[PDB]
Amino acid sequence: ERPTFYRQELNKTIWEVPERYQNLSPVGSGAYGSVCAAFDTKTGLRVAVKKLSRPFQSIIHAKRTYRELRLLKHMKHENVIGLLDVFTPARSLEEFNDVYLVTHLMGADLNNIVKSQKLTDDHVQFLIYQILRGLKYIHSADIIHRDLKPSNLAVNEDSELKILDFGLCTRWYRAPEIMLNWMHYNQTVDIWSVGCIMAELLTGRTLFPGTDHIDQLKLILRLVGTPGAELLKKISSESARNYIQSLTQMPKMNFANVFIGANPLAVDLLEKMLVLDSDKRITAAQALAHAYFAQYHDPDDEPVADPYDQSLESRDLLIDEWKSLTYDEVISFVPPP
Ligand SMILES: C[S@](=O)c1ccc(-c2nc(-c3ccc(F)cc3)c(-c3ccncc3)[nH]2)cc1
Ligand SMILES: CCCCCCCCO[C@@H]1O[C@H](CO)[C@@H](O)[C@H](O)[C@H]1O
Ligand SMILES: CCCCCCCCO[C@@H]1O[C@H](CO)[C@@H](O)[C@H](O)[C@H]1O
Repeated sequence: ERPTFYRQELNKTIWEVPERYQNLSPVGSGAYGSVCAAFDTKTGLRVAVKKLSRPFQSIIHAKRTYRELRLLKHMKHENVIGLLDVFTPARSLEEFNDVYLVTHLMGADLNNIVKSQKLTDDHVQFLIYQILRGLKYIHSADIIHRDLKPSNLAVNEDSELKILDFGLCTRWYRAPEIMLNWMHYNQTVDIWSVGCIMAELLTGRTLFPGTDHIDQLKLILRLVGTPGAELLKKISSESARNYIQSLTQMPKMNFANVFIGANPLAVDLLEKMLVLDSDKRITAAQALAHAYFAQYHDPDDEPVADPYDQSLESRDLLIDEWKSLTYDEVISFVPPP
């Protein structure tokens, strides 16, 4: 049984949606497509509905539409954006051209909730605990976020937090190896970001507000020191090793004299997150077991994902192949409990 759809002009196109979604009100448009807030009469929930723009305009658009859908369908965790619904007005493949995605309405990001204020230690424990819990899940699926920052973090007024992959509402939270276009990366690029987020929550200041790419690097090296010999050993590029070999060696500052007054557990966790050598950074699961999170840690409700086959989305296919693939993802969607 199909729901009854209704047609309505919004953000300069005809939106066509099930009647369960009421009171459509645009929150944003862009090249990606646009979004309305709505009330979902069926669940009683305030929801965001995204209408993809030009989803099947080209191979690249089609490919991306398929990845976005597939990723959304696989993310099922309290601290990660998930899918409430996916729908198309289309009744067959032959007429399939629009894709709408539904999730909880999110009216505020982490910036919007903290507003450059120091938070209490307890409040930072809660926020960070959740980021890390979502990241354990995400990383267990063999995914690296790669651009974790306060704008990619949805936080309601109960400080309940979800990781996003789009700015809801800088380069300051990026791992130094991402800033340096390092060919390889591990999941601890995201742990670096968490450390930057956590420092700023504690202190009320951006940790490394560089004015540009190199000023950013200088600020980082100042806190965490220049590469040691173990780290230099693992540099492939002759130009990167010759650059480093020519730096005046600086020592890693004492984080106790940077985070004056902070809980000593908080300083300890930060020392473990903000190691230059990414092989040396704490992992999410490890950070979740750290004493800093004693009050929130439950080793039995820190769930993992089935690894996520990213090969199916990096194929080189034809428009109408990606579109039928995407159409099957729509048809197969099972609403969550
Ligand atoms: C690339 S651009 O900066 C961009 C901006 C916003 C969004 C954007 N996408 C969504 C959104 C909506 C429904 C979904 F199912 C998935 C994502 C939202 C959203 C979700 C919940 N409440 C408010 C807004 N914002 C996507 C891309
Ligand atoms: C759905 C929210 C879960 C977070 C998973 C985010 C996965 C993001 O994955 C990232 O996407 C970028 C392009 O936007 C790529 O350039 C990066 O290489 C990639 O790591
Ligand atoms: C001058 C500033 C240099 C920044 C040093 C970045 C060190 C990051 O750490 C490196 O991460 C790589 C993945 O990117 C791994 O392959 C390396 O083994 C690891 O040491």
